[PDB]
Amino acid sequence: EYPTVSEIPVGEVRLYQIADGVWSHIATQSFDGAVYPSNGLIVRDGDELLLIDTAWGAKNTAALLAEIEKQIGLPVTRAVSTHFHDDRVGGVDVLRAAGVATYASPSTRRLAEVEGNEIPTHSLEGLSSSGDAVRFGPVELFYPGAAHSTDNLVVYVPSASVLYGGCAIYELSRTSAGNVADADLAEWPTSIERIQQHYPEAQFVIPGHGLPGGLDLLKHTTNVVKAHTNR
Ligand SMILES: O=C(Cc1ccsc1)N[C@@H](c1ccccc1O)P(=O)(O)O
Ligand SMILES: [Zn+2]
Ligand SMILES: [Zn+2]
Ligand SMILES: [Zn+2]
Repeated sequence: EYPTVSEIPVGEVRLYQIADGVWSHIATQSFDGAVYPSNGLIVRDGDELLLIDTAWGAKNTAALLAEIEKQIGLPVTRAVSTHFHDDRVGGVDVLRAAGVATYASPSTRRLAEVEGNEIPTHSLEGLSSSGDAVRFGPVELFYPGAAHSTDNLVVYVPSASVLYGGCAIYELSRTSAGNVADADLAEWPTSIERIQQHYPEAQFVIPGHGLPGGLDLLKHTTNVVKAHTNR
């Protein structure tokens, strides 16, 4: 049901309806001779859409916008990037050129600039301290603390009980740590516990890569991170 790498030729984007007015977007990138899927989120707000994360690159993000227009037909008016790496901000320039207002926390914007990555236009206030939450249209944005990266945000859709964890939450099939070059391994389990504490009612949990599940993805991610810590 949920699409995988083999259903998505590189350059294409699939959409998957999770609930009324909530979709994930799924795209792929080739890297070091392997192919990786990547998820973002789309949330309806009246007659407009809020986009969470690019589709990992200019080409994929252009295709994302075309697929949204084909299948949903509502304008993407705002986008939020959940951390500074290329799989979340690569494509921001395409969004900006298409008239989408792009957003990230000020920490994300600064780290993106340092990395030479694309930089969302607007700065999201009120997310600088672990445990901070703000409403942004139809979602709540939450800063759980440092995890996969120091700036990583998660997104909750209260109407649908959908929790999008981005790259701070691993799919179940991933049992080894990913790229953790910018991670806070020491704080990551604590940050995951803040997510559990704030969204214990979540029914659908979307990882940054791979298959959705339930809140079981949180403790799974903690297990993987702790195993890596003790490597
Ligand atoms: O977006 C990036 C820029 C990046 C950083 C170091 S190499 C490439 N990497 C993502 C990624 C996904 C699939 C496999 C490897 C990856 O590192 P990420 O670690 O954010 O989830
Ligand atoms: Zn990352
Ligand atoms: Zn603006
Ligand atoms: Zn990622």
